[PDB]
Amino acid sequence: LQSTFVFEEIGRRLKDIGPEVVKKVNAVFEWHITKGGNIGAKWTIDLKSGSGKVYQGPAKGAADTTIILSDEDFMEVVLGKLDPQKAFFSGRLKCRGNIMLSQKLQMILKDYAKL
Repeated sequence: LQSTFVFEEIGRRLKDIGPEVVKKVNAVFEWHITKGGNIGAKWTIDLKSGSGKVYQGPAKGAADTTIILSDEDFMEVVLGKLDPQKAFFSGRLKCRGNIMLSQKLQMILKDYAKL
């Protein structure tokens, strides 16, 4: 899965900027990455305590938001070739739980990308 490279890099960036992202976001994000409709991976991005964590599988607890899309679409969002808002409104990006926590996440990771 191309998206794996991406979650690992997030995990690595948290080892530095973890605490400031936790304070801004305070929430747990679960991901379901598909290949051909079959889920190929589940990742959790915890941003609730400490530096945050990135691990594989579902949330140890309740996820505040569960995001579902294909590996390939995940990559287009990361690479800026696809607006995640447009993807959501076209139905290629599914989003369960606290929907406005995901734009809260988006904005804040966008910020630390410009470093």
